[PDB]
Amino acid sequence: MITDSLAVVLQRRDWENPGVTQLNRLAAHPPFASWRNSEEARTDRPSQQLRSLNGEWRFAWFPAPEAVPESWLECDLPEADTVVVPSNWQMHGYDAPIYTNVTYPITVNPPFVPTENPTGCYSLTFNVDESWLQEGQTRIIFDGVNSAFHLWCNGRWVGYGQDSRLPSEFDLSAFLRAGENRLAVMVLRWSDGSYLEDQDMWRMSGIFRDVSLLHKPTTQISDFHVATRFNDDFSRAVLEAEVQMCGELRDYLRVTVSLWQGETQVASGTAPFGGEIIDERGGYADRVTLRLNVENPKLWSAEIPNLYRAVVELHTADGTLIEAEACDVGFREVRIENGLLLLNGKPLLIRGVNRHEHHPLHGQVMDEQTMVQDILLMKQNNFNAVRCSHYPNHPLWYTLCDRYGLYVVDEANIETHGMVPMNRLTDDPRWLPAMSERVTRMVQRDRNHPSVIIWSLGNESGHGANHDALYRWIKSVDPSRPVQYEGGGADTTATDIICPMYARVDEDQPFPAVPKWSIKKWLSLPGETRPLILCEYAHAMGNSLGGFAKYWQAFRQYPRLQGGFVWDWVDQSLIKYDENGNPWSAYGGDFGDTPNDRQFCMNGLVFADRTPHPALTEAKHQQQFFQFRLSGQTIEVTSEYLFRHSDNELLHWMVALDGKPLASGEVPLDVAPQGKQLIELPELPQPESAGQLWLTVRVVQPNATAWSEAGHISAWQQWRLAENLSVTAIPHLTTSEMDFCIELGNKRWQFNRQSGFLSQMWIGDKKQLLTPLRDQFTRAPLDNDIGVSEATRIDPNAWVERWKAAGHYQAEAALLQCTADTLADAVLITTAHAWQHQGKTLFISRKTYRIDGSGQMAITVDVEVASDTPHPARIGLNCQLAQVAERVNWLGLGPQENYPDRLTAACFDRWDLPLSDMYTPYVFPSENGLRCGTRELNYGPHQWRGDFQFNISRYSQQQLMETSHRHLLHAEEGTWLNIDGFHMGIGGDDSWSPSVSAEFQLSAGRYHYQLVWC
Amino acid sequence: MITDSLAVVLQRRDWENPGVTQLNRLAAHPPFASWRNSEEARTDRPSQQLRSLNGEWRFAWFPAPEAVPESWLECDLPEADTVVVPSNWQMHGYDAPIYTNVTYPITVNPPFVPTENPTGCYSLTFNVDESWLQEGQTRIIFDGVNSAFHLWCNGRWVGYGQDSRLPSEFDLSAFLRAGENRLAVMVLRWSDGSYLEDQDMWRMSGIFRDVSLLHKPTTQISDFHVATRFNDDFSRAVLEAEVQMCGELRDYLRVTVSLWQGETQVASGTAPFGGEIIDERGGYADRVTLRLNVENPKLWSAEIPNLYRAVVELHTADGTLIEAEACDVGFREVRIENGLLLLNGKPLLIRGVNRHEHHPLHGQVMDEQTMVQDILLMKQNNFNAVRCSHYPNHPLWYTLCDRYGLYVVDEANIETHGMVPMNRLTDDPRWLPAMSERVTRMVQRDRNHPSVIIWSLGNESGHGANHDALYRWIKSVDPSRPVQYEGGGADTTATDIICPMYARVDEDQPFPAVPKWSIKKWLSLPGETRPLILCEYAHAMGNSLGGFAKYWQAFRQYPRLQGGFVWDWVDQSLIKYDENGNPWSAYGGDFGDTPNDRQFCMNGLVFADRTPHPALTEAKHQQQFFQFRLSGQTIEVTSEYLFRHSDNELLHWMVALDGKPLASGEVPLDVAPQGKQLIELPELPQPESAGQLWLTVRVVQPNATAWSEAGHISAWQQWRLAENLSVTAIPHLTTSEMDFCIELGNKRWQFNRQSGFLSQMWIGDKKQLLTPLRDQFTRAPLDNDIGVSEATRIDPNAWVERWKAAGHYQAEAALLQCTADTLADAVLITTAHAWQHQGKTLFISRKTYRIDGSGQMAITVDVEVASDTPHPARIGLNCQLAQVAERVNWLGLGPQENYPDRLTAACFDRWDLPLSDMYTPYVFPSENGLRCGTRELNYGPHQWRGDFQFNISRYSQQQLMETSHRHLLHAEEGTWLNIDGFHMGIGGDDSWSPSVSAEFQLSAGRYHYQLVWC
Ligand SMILES: [Mg+2]
Ligand SMILES: [Mg+2]
Ligand SMILES: [Mg+2]
Ligand SMILES: [Mg+2]
Ligand code: NA
Ligand code: NA
Repeated sequence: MITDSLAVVLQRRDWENPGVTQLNRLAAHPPFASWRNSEEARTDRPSQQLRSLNGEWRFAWFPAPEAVPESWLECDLPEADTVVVPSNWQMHGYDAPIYTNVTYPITVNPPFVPTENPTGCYSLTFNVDESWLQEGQTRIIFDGVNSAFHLWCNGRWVGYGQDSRLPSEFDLSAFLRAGENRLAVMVLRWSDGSYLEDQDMWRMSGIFRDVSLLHKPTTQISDFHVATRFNDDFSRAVLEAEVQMCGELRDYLRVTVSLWQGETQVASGTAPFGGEIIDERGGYADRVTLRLNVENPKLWSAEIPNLYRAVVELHTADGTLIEAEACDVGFREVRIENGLLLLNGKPLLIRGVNRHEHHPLHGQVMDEQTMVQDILLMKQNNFNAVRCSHYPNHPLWYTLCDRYGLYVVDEANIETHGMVPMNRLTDDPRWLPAMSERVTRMVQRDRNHPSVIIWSLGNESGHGANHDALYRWIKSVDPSRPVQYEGGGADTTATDIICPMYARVDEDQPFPAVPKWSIKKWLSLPGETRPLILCEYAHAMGNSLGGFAKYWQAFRQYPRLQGGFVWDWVDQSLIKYDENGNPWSAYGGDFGDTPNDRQFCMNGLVFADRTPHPALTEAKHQQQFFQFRLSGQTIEVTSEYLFRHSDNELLHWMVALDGKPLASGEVPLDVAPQGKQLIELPELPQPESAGQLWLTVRVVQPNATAWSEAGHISAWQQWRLAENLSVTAIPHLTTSEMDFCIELGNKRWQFNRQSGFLSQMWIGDKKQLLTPLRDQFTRAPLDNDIGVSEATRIDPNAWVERWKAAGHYQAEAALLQCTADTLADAVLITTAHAWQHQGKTLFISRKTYRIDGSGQMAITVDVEVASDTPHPARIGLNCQLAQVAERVNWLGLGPQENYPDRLTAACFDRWDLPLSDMYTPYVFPSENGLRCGTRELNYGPHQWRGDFQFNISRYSQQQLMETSHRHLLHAEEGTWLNIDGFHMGIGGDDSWSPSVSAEFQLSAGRYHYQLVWC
Repeated sequence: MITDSLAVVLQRRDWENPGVTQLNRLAAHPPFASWRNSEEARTDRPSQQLRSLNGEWRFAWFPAPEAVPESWLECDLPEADTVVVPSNWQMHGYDAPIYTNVTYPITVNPPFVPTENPTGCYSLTFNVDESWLQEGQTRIIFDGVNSAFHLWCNGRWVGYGQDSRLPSEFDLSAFLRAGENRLAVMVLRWSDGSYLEDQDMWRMSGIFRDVSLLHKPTTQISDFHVATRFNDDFSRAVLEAEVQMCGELRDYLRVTVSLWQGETQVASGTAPFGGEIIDERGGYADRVTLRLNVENPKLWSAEIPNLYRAVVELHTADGTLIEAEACDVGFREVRIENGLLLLNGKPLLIRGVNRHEHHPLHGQVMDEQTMVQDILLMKQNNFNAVRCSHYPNHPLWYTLCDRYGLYVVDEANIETHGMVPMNRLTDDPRWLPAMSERVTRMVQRDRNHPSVIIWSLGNESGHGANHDALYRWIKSVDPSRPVQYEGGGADTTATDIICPMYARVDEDQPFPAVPKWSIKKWLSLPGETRPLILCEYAHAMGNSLGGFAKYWQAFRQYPRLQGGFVWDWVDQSLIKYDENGNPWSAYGGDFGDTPNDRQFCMNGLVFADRTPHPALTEAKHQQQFFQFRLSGQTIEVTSEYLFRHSDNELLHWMVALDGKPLASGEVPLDVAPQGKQLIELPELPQPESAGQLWLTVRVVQPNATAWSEAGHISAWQQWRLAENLSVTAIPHLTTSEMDFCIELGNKRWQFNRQSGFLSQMWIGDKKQLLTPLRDQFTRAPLDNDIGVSEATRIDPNAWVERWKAAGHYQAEAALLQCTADTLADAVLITTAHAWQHQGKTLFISRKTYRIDGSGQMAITVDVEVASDTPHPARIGLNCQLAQVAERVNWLGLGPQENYPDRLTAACFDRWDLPLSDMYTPYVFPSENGLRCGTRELNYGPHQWRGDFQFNISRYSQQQLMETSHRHLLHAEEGTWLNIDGFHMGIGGDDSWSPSVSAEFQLSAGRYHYQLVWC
């Protein structure tokens, strides 16, 4: 009783000792259920011997582990509340979540953690049936506790446990009691294991994964591994099943492994225990290996997730079953051959994304509904791979990826980004035991899953000798999967794959000790033979993914460039509530948390509620499995599928002139994997009306799959066909000292002769303008334009910082000229302005306005940009229209928001969306909603014609600049229109340095665009 | 006080937990002294800041850790005794030492150890001066504690500590007190670390290495590494010195590294702290690297141990010294290039031996006198390398090897030989932390020593993924040394060198999973490129080392065969005392210890008191650095030295006829390393007297070295020169029914006509025989003949077992014929015997005795051996002479004991030694003292002539067989003579299977020898 007390238990402080990562934990193993019936094991029916302890527990919060009363070990505290397990207590409000990227949330003084260490005290009272107590072993499983904990059962201390993302299991046979039992779990927010958990995410704590009780027989299956070997043509396979036992060996004991394809058994093997000779002392008496021969196995892949059911049965020689274990088995082979990663003999092209385990309401607790949602959304957008971002995932995730077909990179829970230098602990042999635990237990838990094709040693922990040791350990224990690791320059001896973070396609980034080469240059470096897959690329923070097409062009052109994982899937935003009780998305620093990294937690392709960003469609288009070439009248369709024939594919093609359909067709796609199919279009229309003929093809899946509905579009492409160039009652000008007035029927135009801008336009007696039409050279800065710069530190190389230093946001227009001339059939208004900042002219705009007798006002704009000023974000016009209309109609690229470096997915057509659809609700507001390549734009009574880019919304660029949260934005009086002749790219290679390519930068000195308003 | 008590401290049972190998231990580092004066640091003068705690401590022994009273933490027990530290308490008699080879001394149930765990309680009361307490850090160092311990200082628990062969250091600053202080050390014999310490040696426990107090400044040198890079010709070298600091960094802090050659400084470097960029977070602020350029460095080797003194000084910018550290630096390079291990660019030939840390009186406590004795004896016998057998050694050993010139293989303390299978724990990731500690701390402690050229991962622990991980870790941390490991077949991915245990030269041993190829066949295996050095070969148990010349012939013939380490240096025998108080050598089971492996602990080339075995001279001759070829009149001398010229070498040559010197000479040896020198002998004598001319050369060192005296013979060789064949009063026979009597003057011969043997010989009236002269076909079995077989289990393939099964020791002679004929000038006695066992004739011996008128009795022996009986151990005669003489004089190979497969070191000559010198006192008695190639033997009045092998002593073969200890042997009435025509080899490849080569086996069916007695 004295040694079970908190005074004795907490005196050693195992959470400040990296030599102690666990006390009384059982060995790691593949997931178990201890079925007592082979048919239930085979059918994956719920097991009576696995009992979930999830539900309502009792919880008390304490500032430090020394504030917890000794009475809590005996009975529940009066001040304790009832909470739901699994959960995070920051999501219940007991303290604040912390978002930090690189800097540790605590003082960096390893292995010591703050004395004020927030402590959660969990209690559960539960009942155990006496049959569990009479015979067998009863263990508790904690699937995840953040970050360290101590365990009591009926007042007796059981074990400690540290690692937060792997299951923790303790034997409870000697502690449980017939009838009512109590569990006491003391959870510490900080431990020595927090130094290895510096991943860029919200810092939360508690029992955030499922807690369960498992009953096993005394003689039990303790471990089993499945391996699949193949011949050269994959027509024959061998399933090797190694089974280990615990308890007393008996001669009558047998293990049978049966393989099942649906309800049909395909192979079976029975043997007594006792393996082959290992060394001079013999072999494993408590192990057995079964070799099941499979002829014409069905191969697992992301395209066809062919799964077998393997049932391992421990039974007596007479036949009585003791315990059954089951796992899903995929027949696939992963290997790197001649510098290429092959799956089933074919080179892989990774269409991957990094995924964190995040929920906007439950924090870091994962449920099956959200996992299935994520997987379906990924596969509907042509992703075939997922990287478990910097920790092992919820166990159900790997099973779901097996069943649905996603390749998985499983990562050890090891990140030390905030260490100086980054390898300070990973080059220290005193932390080798902790890292080795974090790697070995992950491999032991997840080595049977077919979706797992690559092991990862962790993320951003430098390069140390511990990494080399653990890489070699993984290669020895599991040779069937390659190992990757990015720290230390992404090409060290601890990686089988060059996996740079945000390396660019064509630009080298020569950092002093860890250079970031361009991916094409990296491949050809002297002595380099390995394949390159970017572990992180195309940073998706806010309005991002510019230059994605460049990455995918390089991916398809260079063999050893085998793809990458986009960073990342979902924004790690949380839900807060305002004074009115309404929910809003929150990022770093919105909870009062100690030094934070603000909005850098939201880098996802979908919002926290899994609503897609506009960049998701760009990723889908660039990652599509069908490539199209147009030669004259023939469409060539190339299949990028490696294994499957296009047996649920149908190509639809349309020809339109200006969004007016002229021809349409449909052919069934019959193309072999990596094959070609030539498609002859019928005699195509030859219209005589002016316009540009457009050919659009689409791949539509007529039927439903497990992850998609009927009619799912999986690929598309558009081309320009033959163009036909266009070959085809006087406005009255009134002059006053203050204005230029032009009248034509019910239409009036006002030009202020002091500002040199069109102040007002009348239709009848109704004003059309709330703000004058003026040149705009700036945008509300994007996250890529800001890039790590802040008001306190400031990065002078960021685009927003250079624009502010040059005075683009503070530039003042000076009227250089303003003259009106009445032509024979039109009124000509010629204006000139100079935008100057502190005696330096940045831009000159010379404009012409021509109002003809047909009511059309053609505007010609010529803009000069000083070569020594930083390149402007846009050359266009902006105004606030007085009218709010429900629908926005335009002819151009759409229907989603698209930008000059992110418009490949956009198709030219006629689009009609509501005004709300024209605004992208980025949680951090910025410039958004732009539509490029637009020839015609209609909003209410106004039509704009030409070749321009535009965005339309109820928010101004100034409001988007000055507002930090999207729930603090208010619709303004009218509609803000931003029509642009030229727009700068958005970047996306990274979000801490400028990443817009030079060809997407407005670097020409002179620009010209025309525009018609009618 | 409650948490410091034994009830709370011992409740966790950290000695049954392999997850806990230490509590509150400081980091491992190179040896420190914390000099406060640079000159004292340079001159290696004793440091005032390092205080030895060796002396008289207080000791109490307990059956289990739970028997220790709580009062012991406060004051010394009345029952406690005063003992000397360092020591082993088994050597003080508190419990018995255990000798076991493979089987664990405890029940194999990891990680659990017996409840009855013997416990030693050590106490020291000491004083600390207040200057130590005012400022700085005070730490205690335990150089070695077996096997685990807990530490208290003034009643407060400090730390646990497990690993037994590496230093354990604990900070005592917060525990010490001004004035008197008490230390309490509770030492446990068994822990979870005992499973990794299953080395074949005596099992002892206690504080067997030195205990010391170190005072360091608060700002201190925490770690430093020295590295030497070279150019292609080794004319230029760079000394890289990396220094780490602990405490608060200050800008005025400096580190200076100066290199000293004697009293002359050769290089120096000063720098502030702050290393180069390591990664994206920068570099080590608390580290600095100095690069000292050395032109024409003097290179360290075993032949010339050229040493530099490096002084590392932490000091302020103004100049004030804070702390100085010093280490001896050798400039050498070790690398494997094209399958050869090179030192300083030259291929190495390892003349190595395995050495255990053993003392016959102090157990496993090492002192400088015995270390120096061992090193001098090794270098005097042409050893140039030593393998630290299965654990890191006493720190002074590496320094002594640096100063004297021995190559060192440093081995981690990891052996699991008794596990089934052997890799049960080394393939378990739950033991990876313990093994990683045992490897990393050894490397960290010993990485600066120039004598250490090869790292070893341990011994006989199978092959697991932990070995691969730790091999990769060593390769990453210290690339300057290759790593070897023998477990798992000696050629796995965890070794840079193929290092088989007892692989043979020409015979393969194909074991099921771990085949032991012949070393020549191993090199050529498909895909094999690595060098081969036998980590253990030529087992030296008892009368052993037969076939050593075969190993060394292969070593010099095959390039990639680069030598090996003999097993082993010294017998691990202990000293017990009889009833009369006299000391005797004891082996396993002589202390009553639980199942033991008897005399298998004594496999040394020298006795426990470091007295050489006869096999040491054979090793010396086979390992000599000068090879000799004789062509006509010219001696060709080849130097096997790689670096040194023969500048202390002088060749002496002698020509003798029958031990009578005819010519002698002397030439100064002037031969370059790996060079040749032709030596023209003067016109050699051409004697006309019959006999065989013999040329003997010797290499004598005229001067003294650090390890040898003046006149040291280092190499020798003998050849046969021209031979001149020999070209050049009646005994009365009396016949009776019982005897044949021959008389010639005062000489009489008696032949029993019932046994058919010469019963008695008279000179005057004095009997010359105590036992009749009879054929002998057996020997007292050697350790190689016994080979693991015992009366309980019995190995049927052992030579002694086959001889006993065939009945060689129980064979009975049957008289086939006995007839005497008187020739014209002589008496002819013809006898025939058949030795039969259960109706099966094994040997037939037909003899002729011819006594001429000159008193000579020539004996002709013809022996037939049945082809289906096992080959006999010898074909000779044995008798017990009635006379004991002081001197044994013979002309033949000598003067040491030599056998047909161990006679290359023996030289033909005339030898005169006392009768005691003719007996080898092997601790386990056996056949010994044999001298081969003997043409003349004189013992008192008797002369024996012919070509024979003989051994002469006061012990009979039956007595040697029936006696198990050499102190239980008693001299018999007369002298036992064993003259043999033919003798079987002794073997030595291993001592658990038959190892005598077929050409050394008496496999011919018929044998003949002649003999003259006069
Ligand atoms: Mg810990
Ligand atoms: Mg990071
Ligand atoms: Mg332990
Ligand atoms: Mg052994
Ligand atoms: Na590629
Ligand atoms: Na050689």
